[PDB]
Amino acid sequence: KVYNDGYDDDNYDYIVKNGEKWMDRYEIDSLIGKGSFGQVVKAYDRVEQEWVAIKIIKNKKAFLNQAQIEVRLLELMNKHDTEMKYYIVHLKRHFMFRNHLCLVFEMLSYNLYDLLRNTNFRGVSLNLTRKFAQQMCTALLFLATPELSIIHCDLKPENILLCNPKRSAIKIVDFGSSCQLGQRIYQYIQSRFYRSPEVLLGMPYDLAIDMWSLGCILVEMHTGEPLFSGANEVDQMNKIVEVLGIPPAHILDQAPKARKFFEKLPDGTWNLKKTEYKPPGTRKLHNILGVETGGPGGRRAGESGHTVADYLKFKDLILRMLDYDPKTRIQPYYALQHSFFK
Ligand SMILES: CC(=O)/N=c1/[nH]c2ccc(C#N)cc2s1
Repeated sequence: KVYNDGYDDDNYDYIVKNGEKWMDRYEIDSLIGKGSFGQVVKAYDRVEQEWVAIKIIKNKKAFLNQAQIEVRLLELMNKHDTEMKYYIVHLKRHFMFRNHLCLVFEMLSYNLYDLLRNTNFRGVSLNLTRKFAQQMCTALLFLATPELSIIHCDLKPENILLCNPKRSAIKIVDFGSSCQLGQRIYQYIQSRFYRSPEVLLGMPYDLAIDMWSLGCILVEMHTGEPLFSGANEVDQMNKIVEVLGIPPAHILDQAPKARKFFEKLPDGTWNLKKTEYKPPGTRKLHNILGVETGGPGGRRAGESGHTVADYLKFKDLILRMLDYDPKTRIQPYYALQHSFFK
């Protein structure tokens, strides 16, 4: 009948209520998020005199244990002095309240998915995309700090938020699915649209999977539509092949899941299995971006900073972010050194 003395519901969530006062400090405003982990509420901190985002975890061992990993990752990031850490959302403090673990975060603004939505999925300029690009590449340089070596593992537009409605400052949220580099435990990771080929193929993976996702995201922000919108993994991989062609043979010769998407012919070469799709490597990024044709759908023709040279610098960077070889894929340091950010 009742759960946690009438404070919880069926799904172990805390029943949030407008204007509730927690610990004579936090004044609860309204619900602003929901997921497996639980809920995210907007609250006014009366001590610090500032709005905060309180992530209320479910009263369940499984979720609690996951939140404790996240706290440990966020606190470990807060230990470092570097100025790159401010592209990661800031854990202010955490506490237990009515058997729920509550993480207090700074109050950020709209996520980049709502930004796509606000454009009716037509995208944002190459100028704004440069600014997001440069900030994200710095955030990934930060996670790549040797002592951190953190893979965020679920990079997507909705997991990137603006600090302010009126600014192009962004921060990465949701480190729930994140872990530090190590021996492979998990194989079903990343949101499918932004899932890297090594994961799809089930090969060993490292921090390079976040860069693949970054490149998918940067093309989405500018064109307005996902670059690879697979309905399932077979569809996801075919859609990648459309743009980048067949993965090299030495890669497919290693992959546990090669034969889920491909077939090794008697000559030794690898080809797609049938299920539709353009032949391998004929949906050129050159044309998806509209390099020489005034951008995506010709909507950027005549707009400052959207010249043919500018598009060729954007294109080149993205192709280095979508390298099939994670060994050869562009690292965050060399990315910040790219002609596109001049
Ligand atoms: C939804 C909104 O307007 N602002 C938000 N800001 C934040 C900040 C951190 C988290 C987490 N975890 C969630 C949100 S939602």
